[PDB]
Amino acid sequence: GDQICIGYHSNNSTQTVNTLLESNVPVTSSHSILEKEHNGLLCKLKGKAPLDLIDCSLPAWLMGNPKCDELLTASEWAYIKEDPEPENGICFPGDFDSLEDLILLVSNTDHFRKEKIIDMTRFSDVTTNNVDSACPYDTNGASFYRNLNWVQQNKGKQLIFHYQNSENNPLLIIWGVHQTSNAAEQNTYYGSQTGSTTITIGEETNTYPLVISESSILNGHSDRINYFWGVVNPNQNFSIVSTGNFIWPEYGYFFQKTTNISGIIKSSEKISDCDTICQTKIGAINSTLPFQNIHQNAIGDCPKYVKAQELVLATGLRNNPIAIAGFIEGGWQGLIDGWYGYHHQNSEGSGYAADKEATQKAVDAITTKVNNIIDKMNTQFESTAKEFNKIEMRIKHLSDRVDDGFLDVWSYNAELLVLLENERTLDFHDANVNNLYQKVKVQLKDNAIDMGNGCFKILHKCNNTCMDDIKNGTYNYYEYRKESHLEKQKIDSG
Amino acid sequence: GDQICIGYHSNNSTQTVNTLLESNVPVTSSHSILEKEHNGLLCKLKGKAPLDLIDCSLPAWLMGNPKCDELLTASEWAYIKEDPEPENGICFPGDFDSLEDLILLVSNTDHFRKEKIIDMTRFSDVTTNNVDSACPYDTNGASFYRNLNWVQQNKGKQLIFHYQNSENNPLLIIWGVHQTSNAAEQNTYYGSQTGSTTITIGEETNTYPLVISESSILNGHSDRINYFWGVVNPNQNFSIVSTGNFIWPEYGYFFQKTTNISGIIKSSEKISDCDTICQTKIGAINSTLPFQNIHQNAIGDCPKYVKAQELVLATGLRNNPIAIAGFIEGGWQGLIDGWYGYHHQNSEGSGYAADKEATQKAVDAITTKVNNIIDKMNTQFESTAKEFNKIEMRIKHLSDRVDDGFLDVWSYNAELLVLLENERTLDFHDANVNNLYQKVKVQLKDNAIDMGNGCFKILHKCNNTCMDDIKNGTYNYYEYRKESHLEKQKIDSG
Amino acid sequence: GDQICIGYHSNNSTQTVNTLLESNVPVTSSHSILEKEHNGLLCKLKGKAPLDLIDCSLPAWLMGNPKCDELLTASEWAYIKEDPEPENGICFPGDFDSLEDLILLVSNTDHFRKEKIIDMTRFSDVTTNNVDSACPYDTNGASFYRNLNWVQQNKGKQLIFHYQNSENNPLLIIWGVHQTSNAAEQNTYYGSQTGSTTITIGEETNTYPLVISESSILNGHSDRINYFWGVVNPNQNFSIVSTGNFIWPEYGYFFQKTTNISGIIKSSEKISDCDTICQTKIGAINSTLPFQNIHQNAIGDCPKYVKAQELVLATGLRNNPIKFGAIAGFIEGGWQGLIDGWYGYHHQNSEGSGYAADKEATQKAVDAITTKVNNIIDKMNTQFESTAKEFNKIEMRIKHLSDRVDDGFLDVWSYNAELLVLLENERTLDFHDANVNNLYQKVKVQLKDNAIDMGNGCFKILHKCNNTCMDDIKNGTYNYYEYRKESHLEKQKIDSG
Ligand SMILES: *[C@@H]1O[C@H](CO[C@H]2O[C@@H](C)[C@@H](O)[C@@H](O)[C@@H]2O)[C@@H](O[C@@H]2O[C@H](CO)[C@@H](O[C@@H]3O[C@H](CO[C@H]4O[C@H](CO)[C@@H](O)[C@H](O)[C@@H]4O)[C@@H](O)[C@H](O[C@H]4O[C@H](CO)[C@@H](O)[C@H](O)[C@@H]4O)[C@@H]3O)[C@H](O)[C@H]2NC(C)=O)[C@H](O[C@@H]2O[C@@H](C)[C@@H](O)[C@@H](O)[C@@H]2O)[C@H]1NC(C)=O
Ligand SMILES: *[C@@H]1O[C@H](CO[C@H]2O[C@@H](C)[C@@H](O)[C@@H](O)[C@@H]2O)[C@@H](O[C@@H]2O[C@H](CO)[C@@H](O[C@@H]3O[C@H](CO[C@H]4O[C@H](CO)[C@@H](O)[C@H](O)[C@@H]4O)[C@@H](O)[C@H](O[C@H]4O[C@H](CO)[C@@H](O)[C@H](O)[C@@H]4O)[C@@H]3O)[C@H](O)[C@H]2NC(C)=O)[C@H](O[C@@H]2O[C@@H](C)[C@@H](O)[C@@H](O)[C@@H]2O)[C@H]1NC(C)=O
Ligand SMILES: *[C@@H]1O[C@H](CO)[C@@H](O[C@@H]2O[C@H](CO)[C@@H](O[C@@H]3O[C@H](CO)[C@@H](O)[C@H](O[C@H]4O[C@H](CO)[C@@H](O)[C@H](O)[C@@H]4O)[C@@H]3O)[C@H](O)[C@H]2NC(C)=O)[C@H](O)[C@H]1NC(C)=O
Ligand SMILES: *[C@@H]1O[C@H](CO[C@H]2O[C@@H](C)[C@@H](O)[C@@H](O)[C@@H]2O)[C@@H](O[C@@H]2O[C@H](CO)[C@@H](O)[C@H](O)[C@H]2NC(C)=O)[C@H](O[C@@H]2O[C@@H](C)[C@@H](O)[C@@H](O)[C@@H]2O)[C@H]1NC(C)=O
Ligand SMILES: *[C@@H]1O[C@H](CO)[C@@H](O[C@@H]2O[C@H](CO)[C@@H](O)[C@H](O)[C@H]2NC(C)=O)[C@H](O)[C@H]1NC(C)=O
Ligand SMILES: *[C@@H]1O[C@H](CO)[C@@H](O[C@@H]2O[C@H](CO)[C@@H](O)[C@H](O)[C@H]2NC(C)=O)[C@H](O)[C@H]1NC(C)=O
Ligand SMILES: *[C@@H]1O[C@H](CO)[C@@H](O[C@@H]2O[C@H](CO)[C@@H](O)[C@H](O)[C@H]2NC(C)=O)[C@H](O)[C@H]1NC(C)=O
Ligand SMILES: *[C@@H]1O[C@H](CO)[C@@H](O)[C@H](O)[C@H]1NC(C)=O
Ligand SMILES: *[C@@H]1O[C@H](CO)[C@@H](O)[C@H](O)[C@H]1NC(C)=O
Ligand SMILES: *[C@@H]1O[C@H](CO)[C@@H](O)[C@H](O)[C@H]1NC(C)=O
Ligand SMILES: *[C@@H]1O[C@H](CO)[C@@H](O)[C@H](O)[C@H]1NC(C)=O
Ligand SMILES: *[C@@H]1O[C@H](CO)[C@@H](O)[C@H](O)[C@H]1NC(C)=O
Ligand SMILES: *[C@H]1O[C@H](CO)[C@@H](O)[C@H](O)[C@H]1NC(C)=O
Ligand SMILES: *[C@H]1O[C@H](CO)[C@@H](O)[C@H](O)[C@H]1NC(C)=O
Ligand SMILES: *[C@H]1O[C@H](CO)[C@@H](O)[C@H](O)[C@H]1NC(C)=O
Repeated sequence: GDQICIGYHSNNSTQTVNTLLESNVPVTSSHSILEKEHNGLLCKLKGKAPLDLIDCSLPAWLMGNPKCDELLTASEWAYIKEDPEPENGICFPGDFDSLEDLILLVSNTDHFRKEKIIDMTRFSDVTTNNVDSACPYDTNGASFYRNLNWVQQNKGKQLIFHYQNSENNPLLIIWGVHQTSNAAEQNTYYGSQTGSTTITIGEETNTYPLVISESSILNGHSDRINYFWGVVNPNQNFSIVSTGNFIWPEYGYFFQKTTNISGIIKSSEKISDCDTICQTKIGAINSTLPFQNIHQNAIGDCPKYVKAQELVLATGLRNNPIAIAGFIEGGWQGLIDGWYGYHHQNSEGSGYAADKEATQKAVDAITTKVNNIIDKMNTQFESTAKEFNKIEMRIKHLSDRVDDGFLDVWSYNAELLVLLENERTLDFHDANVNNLYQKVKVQLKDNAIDMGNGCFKILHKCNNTCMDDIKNGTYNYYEYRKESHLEKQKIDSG
Repeated sequence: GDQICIGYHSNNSTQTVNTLLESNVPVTSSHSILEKEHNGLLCKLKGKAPLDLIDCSLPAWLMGNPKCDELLTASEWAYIKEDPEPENGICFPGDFDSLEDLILLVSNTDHFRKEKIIDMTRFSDVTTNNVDSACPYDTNGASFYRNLNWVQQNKGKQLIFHYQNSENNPLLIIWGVHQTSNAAEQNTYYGSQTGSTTITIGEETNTYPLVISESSILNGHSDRINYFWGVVNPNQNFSIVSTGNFIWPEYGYFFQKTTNISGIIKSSEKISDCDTICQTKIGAINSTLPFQNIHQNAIGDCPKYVKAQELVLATGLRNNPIAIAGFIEGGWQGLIDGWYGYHHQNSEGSGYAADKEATQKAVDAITTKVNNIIDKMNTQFESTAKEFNKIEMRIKHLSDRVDDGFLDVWSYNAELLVLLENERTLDFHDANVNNLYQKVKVQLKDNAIDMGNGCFKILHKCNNTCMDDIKNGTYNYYEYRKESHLEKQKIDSG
Repeated sequence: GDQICIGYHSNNSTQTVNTLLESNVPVTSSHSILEKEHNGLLCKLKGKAPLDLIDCSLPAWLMGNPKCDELLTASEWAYIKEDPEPENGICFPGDFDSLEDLILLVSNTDHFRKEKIIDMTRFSDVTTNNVDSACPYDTNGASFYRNLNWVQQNKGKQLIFHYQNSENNPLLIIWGVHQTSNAAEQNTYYGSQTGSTTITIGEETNTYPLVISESSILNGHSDRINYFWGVVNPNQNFSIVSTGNFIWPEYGYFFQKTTNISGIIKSSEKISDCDTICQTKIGAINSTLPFQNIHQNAIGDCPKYVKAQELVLATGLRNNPIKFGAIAGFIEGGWQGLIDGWYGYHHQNSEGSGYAADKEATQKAVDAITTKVNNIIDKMNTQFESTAKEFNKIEMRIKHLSDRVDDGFLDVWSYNAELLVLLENERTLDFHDANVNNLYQKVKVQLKDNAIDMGNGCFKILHKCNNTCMDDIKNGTYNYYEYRKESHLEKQKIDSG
C-alpha cells in the first residue's frame, strides 16, 4: 500500500525553553533576547572618547591641581571616567559647591577650551599667584590650583573687575572664598579684619561676607577655602568686587553643551581602544538586545535592566523525534532540509521531502516576531547622573526607588512576554503542520484511509507524479476514484 | 450540480496593519488607538476656565504689579496660562522665594479671592504706601505693588500686628524684605541702622535680620526687595514684629485648594472658546484614546505619551479578495452585508448570503476587544508641574529621566500590544470562517464532495429550503442519503 | 445504535470572568490574583518585630522625652510604628533637623544600643543636667531629655571635647542649640553674651553661632532649642568646641544598618501577635499574589499596587451545561454528569451508558493551567518595598515628584494587570476548546467511516460496540478493520432506507 505522511523537523539540539503552560520544553532552535556578557572594558561611546581623569577628582582636574594634567588644547568627551578613590582631589580643604549640578553640564561636551579670563597683574598693592604646601607640584613643593589665583595683602582695599563674554560659547568659571581661622591669621594673609567679595554673573548676585572661624585641622589647615562656580552665557558679563579673602577665577573654560547627559563612570580600569553604544562601570554593553542583567546604571543607547537569569525565545519546533509514522507520533530526524514536510512510500521507492514554501513562510513569521520584540525597544538616552548632595539622602532614595520601580516593571513584563510568546510559537508550528495535513486530507478524500498517525494509506497506486501532485495540491480525485473504489470493496469484505 | 460555499467579506479598503508575524497586511477595516491631532488651541479644562495672566508673570500678578490687572472679584481656574517671557514681571528687583512650591498650591483652585488683611493706618510715626519709579503705572509714574505696602521711617521703632484666620479657606500672604545698599541709604529710608522683621505663621517662625550690602544695579536699583510668602490655615494665626526694612502683606488671597495639581501652561496664544479633557501648551488633546504622541507634558485626563508614529488595531478581515470558489482562495467582494457567509448555486438560482449571527458575534467580540484596550486606560490626573529652583538641576534631571522611563515603558508596551492583538484578530477571523466551514461539512457528510476550495459539491438536488436548512444547521442527512448514494455510484465508476 | 460522545465538565459554580472578547462568562472555576483584604493588623515583618513608639514621636523617643520609655536593652526592629498624632513629642520647642534622612538610617536596624558617650563632669565652672517645666516627668514637675545634657553658665568659657568611635558599629548622636529670646535671658542662662558651638564629625564641620531673637510663645517658651544629629562611623572621630548655648550628646546610639529601608507606619492600632511579608498602615498584606488594591504605600515583600476592583483568572471551563434521554456532546455545551475530570466521554450501548473522564488529557491541562497561574504569580519577584517617601516642608515640589512617580507606576501596573487578565482568560477558554476538539478528532480518525458523525459532538457507531470496544476507542486502540465488514453492511441499510 502506497503511503504519504506529514511530519516535521527534529535534530540533536539539547536546548529547552519555558512557556506559560510548560517548563523545559526541548526545542530544535532558540534565541536569547537577554544581554549578559561581562567584558570589563571601558570604551568610547558611539565613537566619542571619554575624558580620563587619571588619578584626579573632577574638581581637582577642573581647578588645576598641580598634580593633575593641564588642558592644553580644545577637547570633547562623551562621558567622564574617574577613579573610585582619586589620589589627587581638593588639596586645600574646603567644600566644592553644587558638584552634582556641574556634572550635568560637563559630563558630555563638544568643545571644551581653557582660556585666561583675568589679567591678574592689573591689580596693585596686593600679592597674586600665592602658593601653599597643601597643594604641591610633587613631593614637598608648594604650589596652587593653576586656574584659581589666590590674591593676598588686600589690606581692606577694594579690587574691582569686570568681564564680558564676547564668544559664542558659555564660560565656566570657578572661584574660591577664604575662611580664616582667627584674627591673627586674617591679618597675616590680608593685613586687615575685612575681606568680603561680591561676584555678579548676569543678574545673579553672589555675596561672600568675611567669615573668621576655627575648624578642625585637615591637610595642615584649620582654615578653609570654599569653592563655587558659575556659567557666563554668550554676551553676558560678570563682575567682582573684593576687599580680601578671595581666590580669583583667572582661568575658565569655554564649552558647548550637548543634549544627552551621560555622567561619571567610576572605575580603576584604564580606557581601552574599543567602541560601544552603551557603557557601564563594570563593562561595555555593546548590544542591541532589548534587555540586560549586567548593571542598573549605564550610559548611551542601552537595553533595559532586568533581574532575569535568562530570556530565551523559542524559534524552532518541539524536539520530540519518533513504514514510518507521521507528525502525530513526533518529529523526523530524517527531515533535514526544512521545518515541515512529507515522507512517501510507493513501488518506485521512498524518501523525505521538505515543504519549502510552508517552511519559509513560517521562518519569515518567526523572524519577524523576534525582530519586532528586539527592534521595538527604541529607548531614550540612558544616563548615570544619579547623585545628590550629602544632605539630600531622601532624594537619592527617591532616585533609587524610581529605578527599583522600573526594574520590577521590565523584569516582570519581559519574563511574561517570553513565556507567552513561546507558548504561541509552539502552537504556531502545530498549526502549520496541521495545515499541510488538512491540505492533503481534503485532496485525497476517500481515495485514502487516514491511518491516524499523520499518514495516509492511498487506495490506489500512487507513483512519483501522483505523490508530487498531492504535495503540490494538484491531485485529481476523480482520476483515481474507480481504482480506489475497487480496492475499498476488497477491504469491506476481509 | 448544486453547490454551497463558505466565504468572507472583502472591500475596497487600502488600510493595512502590522502584526507580530507579518507587516503591512491589508484589512477591510481598522481602528487607531493613538491620538495625533495638533490643533494649537488652549481651552477650558473639563468646563473650567484657566487664569490668563495676559502679559504678566505669576508673581507680578499675585503681588499686584501696577501694570497688571487686579483681581476684582472672587474667581477660580483649572490651570494658569502665562506668556513664555512676560513683559510685566518683578518691577522692584529681588528674588521671589519658592515659586515652584507656590505653583503647586494655586495652579488649580476652586476659590480665589483678594481681601484686605491689614489696616496700615493703625501704625504711628511711620510712612506707608511708599512708591518707587521702578514700579510705575506707566512712563514717569512712581507706584508699587497693590498688595504689598512699603513702610518706611521706622526709626528702629517696633511695629506689632496679629491676625486670625476665622474663615474656612487658607490665606495666602506675600511680603517683602528690604536689603539696603549702604548705611546712608538705610538711613534715608528708615532713619536707623536697624530693621529686622519676624513673621510667625501658626507655629512657624521666620526671621529676617537687617542685611546691608551693595549689589549690581538693576532697573536703577543697587538695593533689593526680596519676596516671601506663607499660608495661614483656617483657624490659624499670623503675627508680625518689625523694626524696619519691611514690605507688609496689606492684601492677601483666601483660596480653596483642589486635589488635582495642574500647573502653568506657557504660551503666547490666547484662551479660545473651547473645552477639553486634556490640555498641552501646543494644543488640546480632546480624546479618550489610550495613547498620544503629541507632547510629553500635559494636564488633566490624558492618554499616555508614546513615541510611536502610529498604533492601528485590526478590526476587520484580511482584504485578500479572490463558478465561484470559497474562503480557501480569498474573500468575496460580493459579500456586502456581513463579515462571514455563504454563496449557493441551484436550479432556482444563486446568490450571496451573510451569516448574520456569526457576524454579529464577531462584531461584539472585536468591539469588546477595542473598547477594553481603550477604556482600561483609566489614568491618574496628569500634571505639568515639573519645575525646581535653579540650584536644583539634579532634581529636574531626576524628573526628566522619570518621564523618559515611563515614555519607554508605554511606547514599547503599546507597540507590542498592537502587534500581538493584530495577529490574534486575524486568526480570530480565520477561526470563525473555519467554524462555519466545519458546521456545513459535518451536516452534509458524504452527501457532498468537499471540493477543497471552501465549497461543497452536493450530490442531490438542494432547493432553497435545503440551502436554508444547511445555513441554519437543520439539514437532514438521511433525507437525501439515497439520492446522494446513487450519484456517488455513478462517480465511483464513471 | 451505539454512540460515543466527547464532552466536558460543568458544575453549579456561579463564578464569571471577563476576557478581551466577552464579559461575565460563567466558568466552572477561577483564581484571583488580586489581594483585597483589609485586616487593620500591625504585625512583625518577616519574623522581625517593629519598634512601637507607643504615644511618643520618633524625635521624642530618640532624645528621651521623660514621658517616653527609655531603651534599656539592645534591640532591633523591622519598621517603626508611630501614632498619627503622638501625645508626647518635642517638649522644649524647636525644629528637629533632617528627620526624613534620619528615618532612612534607623527605620530598619539589626542592633540598636544606647550608651553613655560623654562624662559631663569633665567640664568645670558650668552647670549640667539642667531642667525645664516644659519637659516634666509628671504634673508640675521639671525635667529634660534623658540623652541630651543641657549645660548652662558657660560665662563665655570654651569647653573642648574629642571622641573616637572604637566600636564596630556607627554611632548616632543628637544635640541641641539654644536660641535665647533676649540679652537678659542669655545672661540668666549663660552669664555672657557669647555662646557658639562648633561640632566636627570626621571631616565635616558644623558651626552654630550665637543667635539671640524673640519668637512666639510655644509651651510657655519664646526661646528655642533646635535639634541636630550626626553619625560617627567606626574609627571616626568627632569633637565639640562650645562657649555656650549648647545641649550636649551625653548619650548616643550604636546601631547596625540594614540594606532594606522600610519606614514609619502611622497608626493608632497596637502591634498584634502576627507575622506578615508585607505591611501597610491599614493592615497586613500577608500574600504572594502579584497585585493588591489595598494601599499605595507599604513595606516589605509586596504585591504591586493597582486600582483594579478585581483580577480573576479563568482556570476552569465555560460553565454552559446542556439542558434517560439521548445526550449530545461538546457542540451543545458541558456535562453536569462528567464529575471526575475536565474533558471526557459519554457512551451508550447494549450493556448500558455512562460518563468517563479522559484522565491523561485532564491532568495535562490541569498541569498547564497550574503552570500558567503560578507563572503569573511567581514572576512577580519584587524589589523590597519602602514607605519612606517624605521630604521637608520647604520641599513640596519634590514630594510632588514622589507622588507622580507613584501615580505613574500605578497607571502602568493597573493597565497591564487588567489587560493580562483579559488576554489570558480569552486564551484559557480557547485552550479548553482546543483540548476538547483534540479528543474529538482522535475519536473521529479512529472510527473513520465505521461511524456517522452526528454533528453534536457524538458518533453513531455503525456496528455493535460493547464496553471493550468503547474502552479501545477511549484508549486509542480501536481497530477499524475489525469492524469494517459489519459497518459497511449497516451503511447499506442506511443508503436505501
Ligand atoms: C557688559 O559690560 C559692558 C561694558 O561696560 C562696562 O564696563 C565695565 C568695565 C564697568 O565699568 C561697567 O560699569 C560698564 O558698564 C556694557 O557695555 C557698556 O554699556 C554702557 C551703558 O550701560 C555704555 O555706556 C555708554 O558709554 C558711552 C561712552 O563711551 C562709549 O563711546 C565712546 C565714544 O564717545 C567711546 O570712547 C567709549 O569707549 C565707549 O564706546 C556713552 O556715550 C553713553 O552715554 C549715553 O548713554 C545713554 C544712551 O542711551 C544715555 O542715558 C546717556 O545720556 C548717553 O547718551 C553710555 O554711557 C558703554 O559704552 C558700554 N561699554 C562698551 C565697551 O560697549 C554692556 O552693556 C550692554 O552693551 C552696551 C553696548 C549697551 O547696549 C547696554 O545697554 C547693554 O546692556 C554689558 N552687557 C550686558 C549684557 O550687561
Ligand atoms: C489666635 O489669636 C486669638 C486672639 O488672641 C490673640 O490676640 C492677639 C492680638 C495677640 O495679643 C495674642 O497674644 C492673643 O492671644 C486667640 O484667641 C485668644 O486666646 C487667648 C488665650 O490663648 C484668650 O485669652 C483669654 O482672654 C480671656 C478674656 O477675653 C475674653 O473676654 C472678654 C469679653 O469682653 C474679651 O476680652 C474677649 O473677647 C474674650 O471674650 C480671659 O478670660 C482668659 O483668662 C484665663 O484664660 C486662661 C485659662 O483658659 C489662662 O491662661 C488665663 O490666665 C486666665 O485664667 C484668657 O486670658 C483670648 O480671649 C482669645 N482671644 C479671643 C478674641 O478669643 C486664639 O487662641 C485660640 O482660641 C482661643 C479662644 C483659645 O481657645 C486658645 O486656647 C486658642 O489657642 C489664636 N488661635 C490659635 C490657634 O492660636
Ligand atoms: C545526532 O547524534 C548522533 C550521535 O549521537 C549522530 O549519529 C552519528 O553520526 C556519527 C558520524 O557523524 C557516527 O559516527 C560513526 O560511528 C561509528 C560506530 O557506530 C564509527 O565506526 C564511525 O567511525 C568511522 O567514521 C568516522 C567519520 O564518520 C571516522 O572519524 C572514523 O575514523 C571511522 O572511519 C563513525 O564515527 C555515528 O555512528 C552516528 N550514530 C548514529 C546512531 O547514527 C547524528 O548524525 C546526529 N545528527 C545530526 C544531524 O548531527
Ligand atoms: C582620632 O582620634 C584618635 C585617638 O587619639 C585621640 O584621643 C582623644 C581622647 C584626644 O586626646 C585626641 O587629642 C587624640 O588624638 C587619634 O589617634 C591619635 O593620633 C595622634 C596623632 O595624629 C596621636 O597624637 C595620638 O596619640 C593617637 N592616639 C592613638 C594611640 O590612637 C586619631 O589620629 C589618627 O588615627 C591614628 C590611627 C594615627 O595613625 C594618627 O596618626 C592619625 O592622625 C584621630 N583621627 C583624626 C584624624 O582626628
Ligand atoms: C542623544 O541620544 C538619543 C537617544 O534617544 C539619540 O537619538 C536617537 O538617534 C538615532 C538616530 O539619530 C535613532 O536610532 C533614535 O530613534 C534616536 N532617538 C530619538 C529619541 O530621537 C541621539 O542621536 C543622541 N545624540 C547624539 C549626538 O548622540
Ligand atoms: C481629579 O482628577 C481625577 C483623575 O484621576 C478625577 O478622578 C476621576 O474622575 C471620574 C469621576 O470623578 C472617574 O470616572 C475616574 O475613575 C476618577 N479617577 C479617580 C482615581 O478617582 C477627578 O474627577 C478629579 N477631581 C475633580 C473634582 O475634578
Ligand atoms: C531585603 O529585601 C530583599 C527584597 O528583594 C530580599 O531579597 C529577596 O530574598 C528572598 C529570600 O530572602 C528571595 O526570595 C528573593 O529572590 C530576594 N529578592 C531579590 C530580588 O534579591 C532580602 O532577602 C531582604 N533582606 C533581608 C535581611 O530580609
Ligand atoms: C560594538 O559593536 C560594533 C558593531 O557591531 C563593533 O564594531 C564593535 O567592535 C563592538 N565593540 C565591542 C566591545 O565588541
Ligand atoms: C472635546 O470632546 C467633546 C466630547 O467628545 C466634544 O463635544 C468637544 O467638541 C471637544 N472639544 C474640542 C476642543 O473640540
Ligand atoms: C433554524 O435552526 C434552528 C436551530 O438550529 C431550528 O430549531 C429552527 O427550526 C430552524 N428554522 C427553520 C425555519 O427551520
Ligand atoms: C447542582 O444542582 C443541584 C441543585 O440543588 C444539586 O441537586 C446537584 O447535586 C448539584 N450538583 C453538584 C455537583 O453538587
Ligand atoms: C502570613 O503567612 C504565613 C505563611 O502562610 C502564615 O503562617 C501566617 O499565619 C500569616 N499571617 C497572618 C497575618 O495571617
Ligand atoms: C504514474 O501515474 C500516472 C497516473 O496514472 C500515469 O499517468 C503515469 O504514466 C505514471 N508515470 C510513470 C513515469 O510511470
Ligand atoms: C424543496 O425540496 C424539498 C425536498 O424534496 C421539499 O421537501 C420541499 O418541499 C421543496 N421546497 C419547495 C419550495 O418546494
Ligand atoms: C465485546 O465485543 C468484542 C468485539 O468482538 C468481543 O471480542 C468481546 O468478547 C466482547 N466483550 C465481552 C467481554 O463480552
